[PDB]
Amino acid sequence: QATTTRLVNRIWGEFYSNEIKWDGESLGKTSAGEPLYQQALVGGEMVAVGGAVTLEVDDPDEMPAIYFVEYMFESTDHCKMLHGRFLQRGSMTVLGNAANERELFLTNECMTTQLKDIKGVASFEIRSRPWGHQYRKKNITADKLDWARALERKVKDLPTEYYCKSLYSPERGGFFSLPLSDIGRSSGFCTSCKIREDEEKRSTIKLNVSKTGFFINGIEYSVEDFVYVNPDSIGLRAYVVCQLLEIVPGSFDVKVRRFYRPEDVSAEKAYASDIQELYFSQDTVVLPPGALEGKCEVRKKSDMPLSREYPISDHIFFCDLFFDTSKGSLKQLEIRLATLDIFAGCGGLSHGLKKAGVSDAKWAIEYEEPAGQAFKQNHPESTVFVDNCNVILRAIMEKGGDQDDCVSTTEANELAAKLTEEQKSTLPLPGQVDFINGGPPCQSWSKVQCEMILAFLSFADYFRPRYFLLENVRTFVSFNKGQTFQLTLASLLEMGYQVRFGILEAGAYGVSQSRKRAFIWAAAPEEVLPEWPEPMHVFGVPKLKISLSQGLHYAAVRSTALGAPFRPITVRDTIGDLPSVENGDSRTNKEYKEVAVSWFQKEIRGNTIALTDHICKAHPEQHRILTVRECARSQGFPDSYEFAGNINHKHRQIGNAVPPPLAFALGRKLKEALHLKK
Ligand SMILES: Nc1ncnc2c1ncn2[C@@H]1O[C@H](CSCC[C@H](N)C(=O)O)[C@@H](O)[C@H]1O
Ligand SMILES: [Zn+2]
Repeated sequence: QATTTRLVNRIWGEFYSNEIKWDGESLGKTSAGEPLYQQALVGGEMVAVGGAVTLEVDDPDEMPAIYFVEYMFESTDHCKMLHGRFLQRGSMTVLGNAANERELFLTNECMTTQLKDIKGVASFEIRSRPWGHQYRKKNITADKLDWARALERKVKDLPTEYYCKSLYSPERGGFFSLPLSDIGRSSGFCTSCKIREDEEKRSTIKLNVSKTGFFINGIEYSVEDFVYVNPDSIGLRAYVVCQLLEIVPGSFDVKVRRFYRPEDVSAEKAYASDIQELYFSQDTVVLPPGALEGKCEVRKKSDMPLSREYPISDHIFFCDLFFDTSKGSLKQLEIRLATLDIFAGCGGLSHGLKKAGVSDAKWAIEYEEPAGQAFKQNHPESTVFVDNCNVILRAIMEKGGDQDDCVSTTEANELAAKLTEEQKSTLPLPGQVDFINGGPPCQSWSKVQCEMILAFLSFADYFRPRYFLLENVRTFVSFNKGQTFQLTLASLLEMGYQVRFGILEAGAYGVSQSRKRAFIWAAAPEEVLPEWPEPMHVFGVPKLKISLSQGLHYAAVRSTALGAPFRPITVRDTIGDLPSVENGDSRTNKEYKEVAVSWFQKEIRGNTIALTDHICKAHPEQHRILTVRECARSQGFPDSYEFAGNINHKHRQIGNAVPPPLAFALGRKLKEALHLKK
């Protein structure tokens, strides 16, 4: 019941069916003076820079490993050394059983060994297909050829042939573009080895002889600077902000001053105060240099960026007053991309992306009328298509003259035949979309090929956008024993993408409700993959762990339970300002009763004066359930947002949306990635 292209259907169905010498002269010498060579002959086989060799290791049942050579040289001992980077097999990576048999992945670990211990030379090549939708058809033809010859080698029992496409980084959990310009140089300077030695050099305390500054965790810590200190170190809260006063005689300790946050005095004091408020103190304490977690900046109330964004992304505080703990009271002293939001919903994600300045929703797809109406009301310029995705994809396939490249049922064709001329003419075309985002719903192969999934994959395959965003609930990496996640990664890699995945928590970005969302980024090989945003608010949630292969694990972002630069947001900061109502109220347009007091209410009330959607069905103090506007505030929806349909449709839109601050942070990261362009 799902219209999918040939490639995705084929992949999913295939998965679900079940004497030593040198050559030439030396080219130069290494740093130590050892002459390096280029070509060698051993046992009738030829070894050259850029090839792949096999080594001998224990467990003879496992077939020998593959090493991509980097450089070979001759030492004064008169031996023959060769240095090679490991080529990880696809079956041992996160993909698992769904990985390609002939696929290898580059790694960052390299080792040197004697040449006499190699088993032999294996064929190896690197493929760099041009990127674009127009070449797409041609590509599959080549793939068909790749299906034949190798199969012939299976019949003739010839040795297999491998290839490499992308570099695997389990520490970042991503497949990235091969650094071609920094590989295969044959100069004795391995980039991975230099990176590893630089990393090993760091993470060690540097005892600077100058009594002005030092180095910690690869950062420079100077005198008269503001630092963060873990409250547990000081004999859930935020980072204790201090000022580095002096260093006294793993050999020096730091004596620092102190600042007191408004939440320390009383809850009510912070309930009516800013988020960058601090109090001076005369308390000085001595700590080891390993208790510092970052750098802050405390400024005056005379020069500010005047960009009061939400959520806050820069570490900056201010303090113009004094304090005294003894008394107990404080005293005075060109890049926007056209996008298509499949499964648009109420439009929260699209609103956040557009607010971030990287997206403008020129198209959308919706299943239910009220959600499409809400999207149209909030996004007037978005051409919302209120219909099922199968018929819409079939229509664009027919318009593009590729009706033979889609597995569509009769119902999809007959429903697509009823579209008018205007609807057909307003459809997009390949080459006009540079961004595709949306989260498909989630819920022997014949019963799984009708799932709402693979529709997004077919859309991405047909359009081939520059960037690709996918999102689901936190259990997307555990559905069907994780098979669907592996298959999605395999399909995205087969298309020729750089992909990455990560679990994010919405409770550490300015939202009072905890929510875990799994995101997958994909990009073209010529573009830079965006980085994950950094949390700034504390929340009682452990590290976000994704189960990889070989027992390894990867975390998208650092934990925030230990501390964060900003205090958490509670319930009173969200719904403590709206006027009270009675049970079963059914009035839409009201007026505000009280002025904004808390920081969150001040930020979210904006300039509007007309309260809307304060409707509840038939709360710690009132004997009634939360209203629609209360839920919208709890999810970070600004009051200016508009809805549609009845109350049940509004609640369903609320419960299936994405917090706008999270989308804003992701869009800011994407904007940074776009600006950081080669
Ligand atoms: N076949 C289909 N085509 C389009 N939308 C569909 C669909 N099946 C379900 N939907 C809708 O897709 C939504 C799933 S949740 C998606 C929310 C959206 N990403 C947002 O940011 O708000 C629901 O509104 C659901 O009704
Ligand atoms: Zn090296």
